[PDB]
Amino acid sequence: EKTNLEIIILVGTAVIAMFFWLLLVIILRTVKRANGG
Amino acid sequence: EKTNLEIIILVGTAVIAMFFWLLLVIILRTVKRANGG
Repeated sequence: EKTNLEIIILVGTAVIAMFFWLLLVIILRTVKRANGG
Repeated sequence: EKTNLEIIILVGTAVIAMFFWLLLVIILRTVKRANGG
């Protein structure tokens, strides 16, 4: 159903968003570490 | 309403997801460029 899908999607979108956030931090971390020396 | 929200959220989540994707690529691009020399 439409609703059932709306909820399901949100769950999948929420998890994916959390990952990108964490992954993005780690990436910027290693990159910022090299900039220093 | 619930539905109205479900749709709205999706739109916002879709856009944010597209950004992270592109931004992630650019980041890995500059990082991969340095790895080479």
